[PDB]
Amino acid sequence: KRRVVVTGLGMLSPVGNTVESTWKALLAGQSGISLIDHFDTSAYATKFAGLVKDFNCEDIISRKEQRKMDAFIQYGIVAGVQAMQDSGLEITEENATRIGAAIGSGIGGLGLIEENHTSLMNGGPRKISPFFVPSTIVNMVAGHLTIMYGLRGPSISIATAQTSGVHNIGHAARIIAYGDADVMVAGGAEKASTPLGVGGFGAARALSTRNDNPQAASRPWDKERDGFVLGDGAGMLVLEEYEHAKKRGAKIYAELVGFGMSSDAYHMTSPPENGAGAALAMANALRDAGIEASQIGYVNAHGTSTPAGDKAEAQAVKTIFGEAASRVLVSSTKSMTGHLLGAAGAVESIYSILALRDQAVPPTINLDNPDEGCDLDFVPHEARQVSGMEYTLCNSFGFGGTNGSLIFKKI
Amino acid sequence: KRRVVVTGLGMLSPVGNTVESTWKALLAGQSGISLIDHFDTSAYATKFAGLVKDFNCEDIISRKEQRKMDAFIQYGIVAGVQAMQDSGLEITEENATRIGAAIGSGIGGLGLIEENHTSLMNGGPRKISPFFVPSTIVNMVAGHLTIMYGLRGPSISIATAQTSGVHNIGHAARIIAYGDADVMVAGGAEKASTPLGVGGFGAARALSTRNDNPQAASRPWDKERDGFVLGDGAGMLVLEEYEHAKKRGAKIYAELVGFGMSSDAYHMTSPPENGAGAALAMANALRDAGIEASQIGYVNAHGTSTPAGDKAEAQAVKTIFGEAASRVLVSSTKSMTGHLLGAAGAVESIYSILALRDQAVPPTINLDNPDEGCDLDFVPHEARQVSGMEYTLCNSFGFGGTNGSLIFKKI
Ligand SMILES: C[C@]12C[C@@]34CCC(=O)[C@@](C)(CCC(=O)Nc5c(O)ccc(C(=O)O)c5O)[C@@H]3[C@H](C[C@@H]1C4)O2
Ligand SMILES: C[C@]12C[C@@]34CCC(=O)[C@@](C)(CCC(=O)Nc5c(O)ccc(C(=O)O)c5O)[C@@H]3[C@H](C[C@@H]1C4)O2
Repeated sequence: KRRVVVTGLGMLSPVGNTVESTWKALLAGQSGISLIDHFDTSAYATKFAGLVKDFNCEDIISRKEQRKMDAFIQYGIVAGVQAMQDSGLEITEENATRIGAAIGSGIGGLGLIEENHTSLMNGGPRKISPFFVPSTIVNMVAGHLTIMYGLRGPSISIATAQTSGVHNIGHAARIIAYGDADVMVAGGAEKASTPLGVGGFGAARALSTRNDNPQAASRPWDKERDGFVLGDGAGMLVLEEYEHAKKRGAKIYAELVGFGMSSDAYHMTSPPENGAGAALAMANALRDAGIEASQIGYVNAHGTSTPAGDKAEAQAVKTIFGEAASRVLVSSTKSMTGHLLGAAGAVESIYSILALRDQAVPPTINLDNPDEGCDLDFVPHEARQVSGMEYTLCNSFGFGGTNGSLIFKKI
Repeated sequence: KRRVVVTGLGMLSPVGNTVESTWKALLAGQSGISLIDHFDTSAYATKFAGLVKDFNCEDIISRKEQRKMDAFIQYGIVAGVQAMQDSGLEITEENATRIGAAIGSGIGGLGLIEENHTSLMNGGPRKISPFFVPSTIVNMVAGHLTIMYGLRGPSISIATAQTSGVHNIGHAARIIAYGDADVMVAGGAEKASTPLGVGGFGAARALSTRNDNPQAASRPWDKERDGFVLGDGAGMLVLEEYEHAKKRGAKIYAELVGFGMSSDAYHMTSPPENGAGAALAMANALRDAGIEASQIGYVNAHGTSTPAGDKAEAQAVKTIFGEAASRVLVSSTKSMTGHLLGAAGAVESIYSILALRDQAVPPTINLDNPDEGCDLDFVPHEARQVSGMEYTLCNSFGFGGTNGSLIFKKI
């Protein structure tokens, strides 16, 4: 029986370029949402997003190497390096074979897709870059990282849209527990704040359109919600088999105890009002962790700020928690962070970890008027102190009715 | 201890729109490569590909629904339906929760990406389709299928480039054996024969350029190789837990016994001359299946027809088989099929299955002059009869040094 633990964290987000800076901001209820400036937004109904401020990889990636990779890859590599370094793990010829990675993304390299496509339109296939494929495809973050570190263990990339972060972490853990690896860098990366990303989700009427106050747009469970907010970033965890960790005197953030998946079997871009899909994923994580819903101190909701999605998760929470529905704290950091799609579940797994270490839960900001008929503690406006919280649960849901949940335990 | 078996197959390929028609063609050494006609290839260095002839889904997908999906999705759904039907499985409210899917793709919806991007360039974000996201992203095949069949079990989508087919099947099996599901539709779909796909891999100098004889271009291990051949299609298997299968009187094609993954940690678009990555994946599949390299009757190689890739796999084969290197048959169906990237490992898992049922191995066509210094039986030109073959092994490798292998056992 092999237990899995988190021994390293890395992160790039709209509120901080490091793990600690990001957590500090979240507990302080800060928003990382700002107006888009890197492309003309005149014709765009949505003109803001949660961007990564002052990104720098000069010391991690050569501009020679930078040319062969989309922003999403650069972000993921940086965050993955941060995590590898934070873990203290030393790759040796003994090790190599037993260390891998499970890193995905929702949409991948849109920015370079647009660039290459624009080039082809203007001057033919002759203008497409030799790096088109390798610089845009989803598995490129695991690709570069394995190379940078000489990792020869299993490497996979789960592209399950907005549910990727959770899936990659879940399966990385599965890969470890199963015996295929001893250590795994896992998580996701995304950079979809481009004409296509913004134009695309905007075309589906999925984005908040509150340009007059970009910072108040992400408002999960609030009566005035008008769609999700797009956020860029990457989040990475180094997962390791318990004994392998101890034996090397690794610092252990927390333990990965449960992982559950489910399918909505309902609609391509929406969940059922009843949240039956979300309920199953959560129900599966508990059964996997062998605990009861009553033991969860906090839930880092998927809470995207869409009219239909927020209601469904709330429904699902009432269903799984029932009695304790009022005693469990639920909050959506997307209220500050925005929605980082393929990286959401990753960064949000980190917040679920830190909430355990620091016995502090971050707030769902902008919750001025919650929906009516809801008995839930959405941790509105301000961070909240907690006492004997041993477990946290993290949800991620995605287009295609794909759901996943991770349960983390203190120590 | 939960064993996994194949109880259903579905497939669309360049040589047939069904499982059986495709196998018949392969054993008859037929090529499905032809000249591209759906887009002007004048400026293109590569002007041919392995296309799906006369695709029809009218009876499976409404043109109303067809509008919201890229060719890659349509292909995958059709092949997935074929597999579901072939299995005889009846989804009930008891079942639903325990049936899922693991289906990926290498690049996804290029054709609709180009369409939406072209539209945006010509008339702004106003022209982007509300279905941009849902119609192009990789997890959309699992999405539609789970919905079409009321599947509520776990659903994931592994995007590991040219290695996806194998990964999805591997993990679907893992998901089943672990206890998270009883049945899984698994495999991959791809349709990258577009200006971007052809222009893209062509820009990296990865494609055969033999337009004077499209049918002779895919030539694995042949001295005159000049790069891989692009092929479209989808391949799907219904994996099921042994007892669950029997209990319902399921027809059982074969059993999934081993699955191994590895990372090259070498180059973004190329393997090491020594094929150490491929060796590890194969070495891991055997250890997983608990058998010895000598027990493998046939290897369905990754064999893409690139100068460097073919040499590396051969090296890896010599390494793992050693003594038996000469007694094992290795063949690359891509010599006829082309390279279907994310779907390669899927369709090729089917051929590895059928080679067991039918004790017949398909040929590596176009092998007029093999490389020098190679003791291997590449099953050149003609299919080959086999006697007591109990196991077959299937390899898939991809950009980012991501490798995987599946081992199948007779009965
Ligand atoms: C056809 C419609 C119904 C519509 C009703 C009003 C809504 O509320 C939204 C805006 C989104 C529903 C939803 O929450 N989808 C959803 C989801 O299933 C899973 C994940 C996420 C995520 O962002 O991770 C997500 O966004 C839907 C979307 C756009 C169109 C308007 O589909
Ligand atoms: C920088 C270069 C070196 C170069 C040397 C000559 C070659 O032989 C090729 C054409 C491809 C090497 C290769 O086999 N890559 C490779 C791989 O690692 C994994 C999977 C596949 C697949 O198709 O599933 C694949 O194609 C390479 C490519 C293009 C450029 C020319 O990279």
